[PDB]
Amino acid sequence: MWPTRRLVTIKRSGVDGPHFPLSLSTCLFGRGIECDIRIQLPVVSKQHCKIEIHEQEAILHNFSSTNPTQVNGSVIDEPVRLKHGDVITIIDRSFRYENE
Repeated sequence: MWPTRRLVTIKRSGVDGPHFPLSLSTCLFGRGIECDIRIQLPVVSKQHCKIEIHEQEAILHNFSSTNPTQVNGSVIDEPVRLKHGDVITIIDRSFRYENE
């Protein structure tokens, strides 16, 4: 009853940071408080990226053009499908998508 799809935000290069439980089927990234994944960095956009949770999959929805979100060290031109254990990286922060 606990699929527990957690989004772990790596604090810095080398260690695990605070976790982010998913209460909403839609995850949004950015400075704006409206973002499920609040980020405190002027460079990051209000609606920088978005993870849309599906029956069994998490889907990224990048809006930023100049500074696009990144996955596994790969630039994201448009929304893409994510695999369990995939790593998402923005301008200076990283997020982990784990589906237990």
